[PDB]
Amino acid sequence: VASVSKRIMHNAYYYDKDAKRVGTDSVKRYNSVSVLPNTTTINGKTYYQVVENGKAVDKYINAANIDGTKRTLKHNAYVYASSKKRANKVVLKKGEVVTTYGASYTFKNGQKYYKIGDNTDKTYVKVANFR
Repeated sequence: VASVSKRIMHNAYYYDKDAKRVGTDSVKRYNSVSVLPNTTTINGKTYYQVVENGKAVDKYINAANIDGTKRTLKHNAYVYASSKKRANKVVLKKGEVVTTYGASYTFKNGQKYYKIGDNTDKTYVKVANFR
């Protein structure tokens, strides 16, 4: 079957066609998985169907961990590499659209951050700056 390599942008569990998790393992960022090119919808959410050993299997990865999610900033936001370290001097402005990858991360400061940027760089934005 036709397969395409997709980079995992956020630690992703495997799910079956019933939105229930498959196994205890998880594919870690930023590794690559082979999936079907066209996407599918489970419970309204977008998924990729995993291809293993040349055949499609009952394993699905949430597309938010591959394609991400286009979000709009409601505040001006800095780009962070950790809780206290700034990643650069980029200042994202209110109204700009940014793609975030996967569920938010809780840093050690207690606040929650979104991984941004289609790359492997430690670039995070506070969730409180979105919606």
